Amino acid sequence: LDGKDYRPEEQAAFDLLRDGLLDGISNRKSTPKLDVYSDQIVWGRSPVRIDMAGGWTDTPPYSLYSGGNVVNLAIELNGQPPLQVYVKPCKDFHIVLRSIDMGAMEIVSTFDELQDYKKIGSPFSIPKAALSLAGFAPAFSAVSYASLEEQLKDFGAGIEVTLLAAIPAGSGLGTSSILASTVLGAINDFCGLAWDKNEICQRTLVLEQLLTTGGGWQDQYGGVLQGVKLLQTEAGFAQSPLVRWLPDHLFTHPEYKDCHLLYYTGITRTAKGILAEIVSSMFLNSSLHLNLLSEMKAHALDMNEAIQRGSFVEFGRLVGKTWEQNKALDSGTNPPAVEAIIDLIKDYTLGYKLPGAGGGGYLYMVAKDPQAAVRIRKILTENAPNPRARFVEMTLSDKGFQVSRS
Amino acid sequence: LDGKDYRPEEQAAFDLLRDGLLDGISNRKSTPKLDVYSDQIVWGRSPVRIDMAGGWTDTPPYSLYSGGNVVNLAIELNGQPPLQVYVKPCKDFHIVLRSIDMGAMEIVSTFDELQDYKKIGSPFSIPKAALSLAG
Amino acid sequence: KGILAEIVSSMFLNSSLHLNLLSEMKAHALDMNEAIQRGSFVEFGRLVGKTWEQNKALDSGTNPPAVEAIIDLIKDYTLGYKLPGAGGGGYLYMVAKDPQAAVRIRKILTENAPNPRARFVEMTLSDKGFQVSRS
Amino acid sequence: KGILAEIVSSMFLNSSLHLNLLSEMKAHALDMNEAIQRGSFVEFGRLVGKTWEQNKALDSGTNPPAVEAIIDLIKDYTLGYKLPGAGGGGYLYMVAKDPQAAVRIRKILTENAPNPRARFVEMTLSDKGFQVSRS
Repeated sequence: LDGKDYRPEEQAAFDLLRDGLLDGISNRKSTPKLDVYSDQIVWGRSPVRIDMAGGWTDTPPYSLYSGGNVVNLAIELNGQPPLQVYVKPCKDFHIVLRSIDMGAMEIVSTFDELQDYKKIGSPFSIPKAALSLAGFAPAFSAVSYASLEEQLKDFGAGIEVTLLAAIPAGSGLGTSSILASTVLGAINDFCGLAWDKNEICQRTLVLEQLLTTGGGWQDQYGGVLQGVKLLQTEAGFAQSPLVRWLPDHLFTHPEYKDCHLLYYTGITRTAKGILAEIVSSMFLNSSLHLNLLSEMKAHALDMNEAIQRGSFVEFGRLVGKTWEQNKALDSGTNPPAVEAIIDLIKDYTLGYKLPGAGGGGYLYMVAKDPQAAVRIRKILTENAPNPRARFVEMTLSDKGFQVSRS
Repeated sequence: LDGKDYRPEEQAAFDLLRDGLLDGISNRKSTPKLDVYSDQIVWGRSPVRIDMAGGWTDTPPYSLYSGGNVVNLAIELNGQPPLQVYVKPCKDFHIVLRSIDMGAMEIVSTFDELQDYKKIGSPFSIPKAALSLAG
Repeated sequence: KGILAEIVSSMFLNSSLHLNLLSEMKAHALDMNEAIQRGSFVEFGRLVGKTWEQNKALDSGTNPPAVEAIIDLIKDYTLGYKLPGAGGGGYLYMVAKDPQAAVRIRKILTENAPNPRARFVEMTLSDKGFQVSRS
Repeated sequence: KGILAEIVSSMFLNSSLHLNLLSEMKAHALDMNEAIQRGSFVEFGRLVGKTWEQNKALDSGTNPPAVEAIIDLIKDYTLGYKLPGAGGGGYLYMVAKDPQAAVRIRKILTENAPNPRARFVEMTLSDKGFQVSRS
């Protein structure tokens, strides 16, 4: 702020931010995973959150510490859930990361460090951290990933792991985070180490630190679990329960006073390079941010009580409120083409939001009832770039985990 | 059967068997496929038959000609259907066949013939023929 | 399968009582569809076991006696079965009365369990089966 | 029920430790909803058996020992239960681990079967519940 070494000031803050989140978890372990066994294929899969309310009450700096609460949902695009991961043993001691919609391959055994790469943002980056199980142990070495695999699996793979996302990371749906978590669930099945959903997400957040994205963290509990989150509570250092539930049930038995909400991209994301800055600029330093943050939390409890009674009409109010509560608030980045899609309609009947990020991606919005379908006719009518302008639903459908079949 | 050139006899029968089935279809065409478009991913999927009855009444030689009948079913293992195929555009003018449970890759643009390979029975062999649109 | 499709294509209308048995496989298929077209589930099961007989004892007698040990027990509880498709490996299915069926699952649960595992797998009729191109 | 609603309305805030126990019934209800609001199904079962205790041993101690013979066996396999609503007749429900539950169905299937029959009846959550005026 004075003048001098902002980049080093950012570096000092960044390293301290990491060190702040470097605390701290069991173990980091040493475990020789075994399970698979050979012939199998382990396939995981996961639905995708949105956050109705309870917005950036996530994302350290929270309140600071403590906590937040988000209550979000965890839902599904038409089929498949998507975000689905395949992982297999092989013959050839080089851990291949293999992607689709981008992926040629990532031939890996070096580690080099491990894995941990914000180095080249081939989202193969995310499976790197998926090898951060610990990902160390006795008494192996760099060549002796030979030992790692070929006593672990033992199953002489150099494991080849093959994800799939359906949607780009310009979703504002936390898809990166969810994806990583799902991989970790597949590992937990895969060759061993026997974990929990929650501690899956714990260790996920732990590596999400070194993933160095701002930890949009609501999602990784959200989209894995089912239609609630709720209660981010402790947030130091950073402690993370947060659980309990809610009926949906007015997202199903369906309303049918519409019987819901659904999608418009016509807009790509910017993507996000200023947003998580304004988050982590700052902590309990500044400003009325901290203020507005606090009643986001309040409005989240508002939310859950509301639909915990079933006030669907007021559910819609609180949705539009959250929209207001971020659009006009932090962060005022929603780019006026979005507002043209808001413009028409705003009308017919009620409110909306951008989930998650904002500044691209896609909304959803609730109406009365079949005037809703006439809104589908409205976006059907105009405002249709080739980022298409759909009904996409959403489709609450959820548990979301894995198979290891057969 | 007499003695002599069973392998050539099998070869003659094999080529005649092919030539018998070489007949014959529209077109083989020329079509410039376009659709995709770019950003998309096309994912296919399929359930798996069994045949309750109506066994090898399939499989030329049938009766010979004609016909058979099988009536079988078309069913599904628990989920996914399985047998599911993803296919995508890219940047890099080499048709990659990519498999899973075996597949490293098959980098292809040669054709060489086309595709058509009973050459190495990497079941990438099957997508070769999948490029036989005509091809 | 390296002998099976040989015995198929050895031969055409050359030989033998194959051609004979082939013909009533077709007949038995029409038998099948009429049967379950009326809903004679019990007789559906008969015709399944018949098809098994109609290929096991018939072309092709390749079903390897470990399969027959899995047949051996049970054969019993209640009714028949087949290997779909190829035979000589892979996996069967079989129909019973009703929950004695689940006790058969307990039977294969009990023994006869190599690491090619010995499951309920279902099957699960569920079907259309095509593609998405989403979105 | 001719004594039960008496003990209810004998009395109001007159007497006794009734009023006491009543109050933590309310407390235990908030216990309940928070419990399954988190999904602690195992603890859901605990609180069910607690409510049973909280009325059986408590107001009202009317549950007639034949009921307790149906409790007797089982109590076991695995977890608790209650009589809904009144008590002193009618019918329970009870939760177990998992298919040991079905073996409990085998247990009540085995014995303890007067002609007020001894069933699985389910229950079956299914609900909105109103009217038609059709058409």
